[PDB]
Amino acid sequence: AQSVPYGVSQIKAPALHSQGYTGSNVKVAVIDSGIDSSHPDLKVAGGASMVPSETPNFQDDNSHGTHVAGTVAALNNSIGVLGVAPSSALYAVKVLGDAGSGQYSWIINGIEWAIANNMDVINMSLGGPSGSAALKAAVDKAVASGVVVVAAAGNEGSTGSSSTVGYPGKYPSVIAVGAVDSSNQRASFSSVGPELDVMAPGVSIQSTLPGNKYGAYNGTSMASPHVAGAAALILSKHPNWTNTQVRSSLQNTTTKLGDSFYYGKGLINVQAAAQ
Repeated sequence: AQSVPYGVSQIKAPALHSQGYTGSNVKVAVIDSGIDSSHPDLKVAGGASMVPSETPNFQDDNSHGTHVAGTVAALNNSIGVLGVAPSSALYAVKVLGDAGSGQYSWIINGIEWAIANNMDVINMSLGGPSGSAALKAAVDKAVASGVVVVAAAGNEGSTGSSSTVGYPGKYPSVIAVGAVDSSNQRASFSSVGPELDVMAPGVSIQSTLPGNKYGAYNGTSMASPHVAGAAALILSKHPNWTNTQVRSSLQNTTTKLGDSFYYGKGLINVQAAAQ
């Protein structure tokens, strides 16, 4: 094998993978239904569950997250696919029960673990319809102490004027992405709103699942793991650049697609706004 998912390939990731930049030094928060330890092409630094039902959380039943985290950084060797930062330290958080949802108390909690546990990169695959001040305190504080968070959203599409963006979404802090294919065109089931801040792939991306193999997800939660990939990896050449900085880094330097409402600002480009 050796195959790589074009997933990134589109953002100029495979690139930096050469110089030596393999997202090393950074820990990434992949808060989701879980990630597999089992998997031959996975390496987990740790984790801790926050909701009492599936309470290792190194067994994932669902694949939302084992898969997400997949695009995050999947072992590089003769095993298949790869991401942005294949050799970052995966932190696996489960705030959901999997094959269902869970409560902001589970969303808010593991995402203060990964921030008050010195996690550099945070990947939040989920979107909520409304959010509180409680969700606004940890997103504001996880962003005020070094962390840079990215969250999903897209699965509600258009509404004319009213925007369809999840929480963490409509707030300033945080950078919510969306899904693109390769045509460099939007996606039907992809969220729009004054908030969209940048855009990545997210459609029929191969990766790894429970059991021992991969499979195909299409959605907007698989896009978020693109950012927070380059994210780890933009902290590669400057283990010492802030949140703020790298914020403008990806955002500062993308490719034009459409209006600041389904398009954001463009696509991910590693070796451009990440230098």
